[PDB]
Amino acid sequence: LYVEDNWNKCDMVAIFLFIVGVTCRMVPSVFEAGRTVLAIDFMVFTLRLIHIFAIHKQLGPKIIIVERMMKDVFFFLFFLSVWLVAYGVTTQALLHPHDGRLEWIFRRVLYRPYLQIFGLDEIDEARVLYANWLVILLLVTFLLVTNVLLMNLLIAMFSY
Amino acid sequence: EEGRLLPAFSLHEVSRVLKDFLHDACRGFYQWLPDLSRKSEDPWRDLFLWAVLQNRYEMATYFWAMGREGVAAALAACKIIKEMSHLEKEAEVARTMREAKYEQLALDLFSECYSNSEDRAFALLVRRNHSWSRTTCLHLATEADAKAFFAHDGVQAFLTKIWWGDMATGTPILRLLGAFTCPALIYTNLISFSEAAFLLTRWRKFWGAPVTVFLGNVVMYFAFLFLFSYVLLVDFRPPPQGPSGSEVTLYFWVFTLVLEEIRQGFFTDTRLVKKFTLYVEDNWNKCDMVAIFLFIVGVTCRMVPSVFEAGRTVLAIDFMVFTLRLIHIFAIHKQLGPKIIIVERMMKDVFFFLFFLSVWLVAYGVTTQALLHPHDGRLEWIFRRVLYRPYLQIFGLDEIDEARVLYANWLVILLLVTFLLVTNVLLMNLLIAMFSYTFQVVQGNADMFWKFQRYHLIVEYHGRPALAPPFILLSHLSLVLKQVFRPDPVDQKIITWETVQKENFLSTMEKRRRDSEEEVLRKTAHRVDLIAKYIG
Amino acid sequence: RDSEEEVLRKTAHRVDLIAKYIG
Repeated sequence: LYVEDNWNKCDMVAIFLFIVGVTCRMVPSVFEAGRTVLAIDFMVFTLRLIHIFAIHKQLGPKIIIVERMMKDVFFFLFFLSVWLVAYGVTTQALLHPHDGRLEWIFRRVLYRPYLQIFGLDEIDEARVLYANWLVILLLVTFLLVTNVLLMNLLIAMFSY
Repeated sequence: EEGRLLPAFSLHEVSRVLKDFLHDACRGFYQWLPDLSRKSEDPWRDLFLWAVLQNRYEMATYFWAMGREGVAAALAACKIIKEMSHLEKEAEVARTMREAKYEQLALDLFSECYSNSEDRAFALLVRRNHSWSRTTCLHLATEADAKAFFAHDGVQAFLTKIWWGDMATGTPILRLLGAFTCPALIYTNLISFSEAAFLLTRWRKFWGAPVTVFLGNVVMYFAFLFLFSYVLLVDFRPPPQGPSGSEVTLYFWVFTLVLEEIRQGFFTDTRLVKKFTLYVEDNWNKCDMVAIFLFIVGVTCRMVPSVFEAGRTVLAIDFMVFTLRLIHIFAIHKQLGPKIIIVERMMKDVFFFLFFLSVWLVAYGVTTQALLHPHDGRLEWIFRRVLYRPYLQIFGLDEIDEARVLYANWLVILLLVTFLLVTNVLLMNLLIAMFSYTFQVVQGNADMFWKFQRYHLIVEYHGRPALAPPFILLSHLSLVLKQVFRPDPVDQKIITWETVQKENFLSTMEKRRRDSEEEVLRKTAHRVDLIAKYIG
Repeated sequence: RDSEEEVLRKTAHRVDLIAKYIG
């Protein structure tokens, strides 16, 4: 019966996070990680706060519809990730064939598509030709196919 | 008149032109003429042809009615009809011919027989047709491209039963993944298995099912994409030997892949040109051909040290091609399919959209530049700026800032605003309008084309040889070595069952027509007319 | 002529005349 409801399950995860965070007091050496866990648990309680919202007449429908469409977000992970990794990795190879430290390359190649989602400092040094124009075209087609389309289909399904 | 080198034409030309319409479907017809005195082997089919050719619809309908083995006819006929559309003289005569809709008859018959004893329905669907010169119904549907027929649920039922082959069962997506992860788990009863050598047979039935080989090969190819990418990233090394070791390691398997592709494309064949057109038909095989061409031309990088850079760029292009190829696996899923089909359908408007944005950008920026400056010492820098600005504008002034610090600026503002609205707001609102139009009205076509590609991939991977790509080389060797070394009552019962079902169907349709309300009105009108007459 | 409303009206006139002739 208790396992049935999802909200009680979220409460169980929250209290588990609280318990494992309480170890921060137990361990002085790893206090930082314990604090991070406690922040995670705080975020869990924040998510738990939402359960009260749908109770209202006007708020209810919106909440239910958002939760129903909330399944497509884990799906949308696929195409954007594929296009981003394809694009950036290929451009990097053209830009350079060998990096002295993997780390900095990791930071740049991670930030760019991550940055791209939110909308070149490392890139600027490299720029100052054949590779750039194809990157432009792939950027444009990507822009259209994910942002324009997979959102138009999503609002279509949301109205449905 | 072309073959020779009371109307003159004889059955020779009839059989010739029929073989022309359908190559292997109706080739054995009328086997240079026979003695006319002899009666035909099966008249009803001949007369059905005679009618459908002359486009006498109701006649052909009845001619089918009293004809056995109906469903294959109700397909071949529609094939011939749709074929005889581009060779139509009168557009008016072409429209009614295009209004044949013979496929609906086959659909109704197959639905009827599927309703009862599907174990017989599937057997029929794969039963060879003596009447139609020993051909398979599915091949007929292909030659006819009767997509709607495939959209029948019983079709999908048969496909799904095949899709897991002998193993069948519910086959949970997760449970199957886990069972495949642990080879020991196979022997246990995690999922249902239909009815040491016994364990060998069970493992064979496990890895023989279509989904299994499909998942295995797609996973291996995807991981090979990943490893090839890594090789391109840092392992694309100078002409020392170890470097080339990475290249040969990543390239020999690619050669094995192209060998497997040729095997799938050429020996899936009457003539070599036939199989060539078969391979050229599918777009995905065309993308594979472009990919392997890119791989070959990139392999020249190893050949030329001086131009290694360009070769590396080409290899990156080929990597991107393989990335695009990876998408083909996505639409297979139920939920993913429709979205993929709709996106591909709308993917045509993107090359169109090239027009307006480009025109507005070149107009705006070039004009502003002229106002900004009348002469540039170097074209290059001007090229970089004037290219980056509208390119930059699409993605959302450093050179511009120096120029700024008045009459030209405000008109640039207004043109920027109207451009913003007309492309970004409008040509996207119209695009989402057309996208909803697709995903609703052409949603039927989307589901149809999706199930179509589903059937295609299913039957294709059925023919996937029983081996991994490495051993597939040994499989081809075994096949070449084998090459160098080298009932009726049941069928009658099934045909009779089909005939009974057809008779029941037609009787039911006529009975439904009898109780039609308009017929009731007309009959009551005739009755009241007669009654008023008898009254006076 | 074959319009369904016209059919209804004609049948109504006919049944009126028939009921009249009956009585």
